[PDB]
Amino acid sequence: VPSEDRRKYEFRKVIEELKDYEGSGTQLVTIYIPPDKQISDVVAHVTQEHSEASNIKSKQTRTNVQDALTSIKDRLRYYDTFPPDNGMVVFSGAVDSGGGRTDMVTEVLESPPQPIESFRYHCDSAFLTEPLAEMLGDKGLYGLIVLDRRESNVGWLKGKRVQPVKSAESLVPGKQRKGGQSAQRFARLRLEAIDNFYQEVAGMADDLFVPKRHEIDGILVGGPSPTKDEFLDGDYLHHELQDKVLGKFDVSYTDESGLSDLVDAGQAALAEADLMDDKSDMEEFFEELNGGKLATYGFEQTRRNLIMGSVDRLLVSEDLREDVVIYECPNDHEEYETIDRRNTSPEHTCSDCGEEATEVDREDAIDHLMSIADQRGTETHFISTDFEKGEQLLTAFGGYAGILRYSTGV
Ligand SMILES: [Zn+2]
Repeated sequence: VPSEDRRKYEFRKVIEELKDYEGSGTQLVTIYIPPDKQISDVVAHVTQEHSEASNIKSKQTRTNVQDALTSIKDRLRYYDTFPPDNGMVVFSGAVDSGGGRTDMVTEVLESPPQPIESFRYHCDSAFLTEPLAEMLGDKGLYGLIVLDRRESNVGWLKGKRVQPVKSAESLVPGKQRKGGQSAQRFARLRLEAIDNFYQEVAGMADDLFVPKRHEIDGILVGGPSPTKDEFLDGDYLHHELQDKVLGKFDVSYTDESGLSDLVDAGQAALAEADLMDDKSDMEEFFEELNGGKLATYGFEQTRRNLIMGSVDRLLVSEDLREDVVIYECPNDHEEYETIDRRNTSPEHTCSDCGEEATEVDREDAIDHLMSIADQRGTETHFISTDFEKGEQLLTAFGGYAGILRYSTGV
């Protein structure tokens, strides 16, 4: 299971490929399989559909549908009892190529950034990738703390889903009678329990957040009134977690559903936290550009530095949509051209000789560069286009850049 940013990029790419496909009728099959849905169960479901497909009126459709389902069965023989992490999505169907000819497409997308929730069987004129294109929305692990005077909830924001894990109660004497010329406050007793309260909440945050150590990207704290302020301002929460707190937010509901409200109210603070590694990468890149050394950009120059193993970090735009087309000249120079994915490979005149170059391969430009980076153990970061320098990586520098450790040549 590769990096999450890398998984997001792979999925968007394949999704675009799958949507380019179309059958002559209703014969493209899509199956979403949650990680807890057993394989023999879905294998059993397709057998049912394969048998039911005998009822299909037109022969051509019947043959195509049954071939697609048969191909699914065959593919699932290479999987164990359960689909991999986060589930699995299967696509299968006889697609329309040219001249009335068909081609069997069978593909499986394993382990989305966000786990598959529900099992779904779909048969259509197009592959069902829309529900998959929505679980590519968020990234990051964030701790959540909501507390009141009565209760407290601690949990996770894993991407876009909220997960309550720990909970607590007041531990102070109860509410009851107001006024009556009486005030049986337990002055010192209450403040001890309140200190003990907030300390156990820190404990909860310690039992939970220290596991995913640096893995968490921030912590949200919610609560109404000075209750949250009192909790945050007074050093109860332990400084080690006070560090990664993104901010305090006004949330007046403190049950398990308050965690979702916290995520809602802190949406702006979250989107900025998401950009932490990106903004630090690009700030470092621009300082090296202005510094005149240790920086590279553009597909050609980035590729060259990658080969030399001189690249500290490969920086590629996550919104990149280019293919690299690989060429061979009769005199043995491997040229390269980048174009948009949906564009036919361009005619290439080969500088160094002027002869017409011959296309011998084509692949995703990032996949191409990233394989080299992996050989040299170079970290590859996918830069969001949301912020200014991240957008400029794409629009000003072509979407390809690299921070060097040793600058040389050129
Ligand atoms: Zn040439």
